[PDB]
Amino acid sequence: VVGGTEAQRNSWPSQISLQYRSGSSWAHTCGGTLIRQNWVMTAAHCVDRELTFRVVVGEHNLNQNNGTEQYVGVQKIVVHPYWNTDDVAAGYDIALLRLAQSVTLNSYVQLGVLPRAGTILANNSPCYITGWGLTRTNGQLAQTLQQAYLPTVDYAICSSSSYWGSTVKNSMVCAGGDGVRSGCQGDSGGPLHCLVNGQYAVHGVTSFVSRLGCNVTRKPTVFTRVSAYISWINNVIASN
Ligand SMILES: *[C@](=O)([C]([N]C(=O)[C]N1C(=O)C([N]S(=O)(=O)[N][C])=[C][C]=C1C1=[C][C]=[C][C]=[C]1)[C]([C])[C])C(F)(F)F
Ligand code: NA
Repeated sequence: VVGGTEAQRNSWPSQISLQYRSGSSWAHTCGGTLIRQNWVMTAAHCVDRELTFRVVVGEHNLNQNNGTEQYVGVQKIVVHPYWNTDDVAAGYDIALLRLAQSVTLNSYVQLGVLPRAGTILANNSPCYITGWGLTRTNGQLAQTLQQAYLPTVDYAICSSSSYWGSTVKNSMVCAGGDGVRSGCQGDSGGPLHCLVNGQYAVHGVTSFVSRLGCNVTRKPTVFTRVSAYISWINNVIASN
């Protein structure tokens, strides 16, 4: 997250750290959202390789041991059937990971609330992006969970010529674009928390930014629109 601030230790309990094993060590690669005690929602482009993964819940400081962490292995990975490995622009950037063991809920680990199917937010809706991604374009990962205020840019403006054009589809949510705050490498798959009816609901799965820079003006961070995938999510979960 570029231009963010460290989140409070129990502010976003549904945020998870998706890590892959390199050699003997583990390394954070993407974010994700706990949606069931044994299911995590993330971006398809995070779990596209045949890597060995683990999910860390109740995590705050990537390096230090906070004492609230639960590490569980990934048992099953279900990427959306229409996801094309190359294509972040084509859409369908969503995946569900079945955990090897159910996690224990407490104040540091909670389930994320999903929007009702089809829900579209009005322009400039208040949302926050969270993650341990790069704090600067070509910089390094954040040690502690970062958060940034990233209000929505409705599709009409986002899909215009001076923003993203046809790259952004109706099944995506745009947020930010002020040139100061944005998602960045390592934030992928994480949540876009939006305040709706007094409740923070997970409206997006962090997908992409401009390869020219993370915090590029008129290039808001783009997320997979969760509300467009409610039926798919429930079908997957009901089936396995
Ligand atoms: C994730 O943290 C980051 N996501 C990506 O880098 C996804 N991404 C892109 O943002 C682009 N941008 S583009 O070239 O401007 N296309 C519109 C291209 C490719 C990818 C991509 C695809 C497949 C695998 C990895 C990256 C954050 C910036 C959200 C991360 F690093 F992917 F995990
Ligand atoms: Na930690």
